[PDB]
Amino acid sequence: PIFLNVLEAIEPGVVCAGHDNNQPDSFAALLSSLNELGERQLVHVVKWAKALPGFRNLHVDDQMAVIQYSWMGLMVFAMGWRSFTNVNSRMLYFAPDLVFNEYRMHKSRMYSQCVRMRHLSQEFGWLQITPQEFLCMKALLLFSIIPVDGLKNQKFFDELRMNYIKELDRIIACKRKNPTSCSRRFYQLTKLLDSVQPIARELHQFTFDLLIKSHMVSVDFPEMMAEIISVQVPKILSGKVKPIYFH
Ligand SMILES: C[C@](O)(COc1c(F)c(F)c(F)c(F)c1F)C(=O)Nc1ccc([N+](=O)[O-])c(C(F)(F)F)c1
Repeated sequence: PIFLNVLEAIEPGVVCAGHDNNQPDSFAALLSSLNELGERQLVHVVKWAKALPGFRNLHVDDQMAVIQYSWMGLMVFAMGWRSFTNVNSRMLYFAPDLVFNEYRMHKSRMYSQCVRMRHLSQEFGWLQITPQEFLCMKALLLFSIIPVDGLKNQKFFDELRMNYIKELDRIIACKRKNPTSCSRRFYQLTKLLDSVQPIARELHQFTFDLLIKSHMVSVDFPEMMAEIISVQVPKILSGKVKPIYFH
């Protein structure tokens, strides 16, 4: 189980937001903590991605672009799984010190997106998603959103993606003889994977609008994040960069 050994080994540890939970909730404070957390997380996502089997096959410029475009979806997926395993989807577990209840969901002005993410979180339970299916699916999300014009080396990307889809096949094929059971499983998962994109899209839009009026809402945006939102996210919202759906 070489492939799974590796994913397990590189899976990031706990990342805290540094939020002050002794202070009443406020839009500004919550979003400032979400931005800070996002920035702390990106550092880990980058290190994780670069340690993924075959990732260095990609062109240097494609590596970062791919990481920045898929960043949101990866987090959404992981956060959903964390919510599932930690609080049984009761609340959104962004971090041990940044857990959202309905009040915070409403206060953050990200209610609709939070509700979709909670539903995703419940999906891991309804579908009895295994810890290993989760790891492979999350890896697959890194190769699920590219520019319409293609990357420097599209072919190496396509190869990479194809090989990851196959590993997911393998984790499903294991302990499964009847093809009809595997085909049904593959359907549910690819179907689950597709659902992540629309959620990331909504967060992107929310994040973009917020950055534009940040100076009006007293919301602090970290250096790196701001750059990605202003340079990368617009490409996604304008359609130049799009996700790869299964269905
Ligand atoms: C509002 C923002 O701070 C924006 O930061 C991000 C951003 F600007 C991006 F372009 C991203 F791709 C991204 F993943 C961000 F978090 C945010 O969505 N933060 C955030 C922090 C943690 C998590 N998390 O732990 O999964 C999430 C998420 F993914 F929505 F749930 C968002």
